[PDB]
Amino acid sequence: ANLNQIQKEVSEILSDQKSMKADIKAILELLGSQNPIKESLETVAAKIVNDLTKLINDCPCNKEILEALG
Amino acid sequence: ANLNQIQKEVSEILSDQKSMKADIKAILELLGSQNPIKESLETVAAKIVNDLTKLINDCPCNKEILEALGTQP
Amino acid sequence: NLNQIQKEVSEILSDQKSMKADIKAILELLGSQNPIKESLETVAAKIVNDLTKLINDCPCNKEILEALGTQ
Amino acid sequence: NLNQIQKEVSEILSDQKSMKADIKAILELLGSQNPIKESLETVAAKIVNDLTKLINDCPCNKEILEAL
Ligand SMILES: [Cl-]
Repeated sequence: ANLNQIQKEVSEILSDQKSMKADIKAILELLGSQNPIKESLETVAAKIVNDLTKLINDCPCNKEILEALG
Repeated sequence: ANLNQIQKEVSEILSDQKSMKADIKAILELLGSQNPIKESLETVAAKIVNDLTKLINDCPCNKEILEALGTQP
Repeated sequence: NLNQIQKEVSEILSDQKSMKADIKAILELLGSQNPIKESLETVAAKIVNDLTKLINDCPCNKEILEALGTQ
Repeated sequence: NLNQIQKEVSEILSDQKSMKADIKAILELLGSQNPIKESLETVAAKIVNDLTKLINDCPCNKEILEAL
């Protein structure tokens, strides 16, 4: 009765992993499918500053003052 | 040395692995909950640029200058 | 034959041990940081507030008022 | 029964060695990276500093002073 209990639990351990392996794979396929943070942050920061480096050179506030200056 | 000890050992492995399976599941259900960084950035970066666009297009500094020019803003 | 089974089984255990410690480390790392949406909001707010303060503080106006004839 | 068990045990041990190495690597990866809140502070300060460069420069004064 001893050996069978060991046989049962051993079979269960070995089975148990295969769904554990499926999960570890999913975590590695998930980590290696996203972009790095520093590359992502540069690209969006560079977009914020570009969009604003343009509107500030746009000089929206020049009009009304040039209206009064004629 | 003996089958009795092996049995405790085997049971202990089994138990701990069960715990580990659940703990691994959690890691996955928590890297999975974390939604795209590349999508979260774009939405916030739009909100930053929108706000500061509203401010600039308000021309806060014209009031002082139009005052000197004798014209209402 | 129970010697070899005992040696393997101890080595399975000893490894689960180190495995355990790593999952713990992974769960601590992930579990201990602000949601991505939360951390991006405080930074964004930081930026706007840092830039509003400068803009509202009207830096370029004195050069104009000087040229206009004021001071 | 016994040789059966000795084989599943070898199989558990070997299959686990690969799991433990992948787990170590998951950790390796979440280490290679510096905290998200830590990298956002740095990229934020350059965003403001360089628009600070732009605004303090007064790109909109040239057109006003030309009328004065
Ligand atoms: Cl992450």
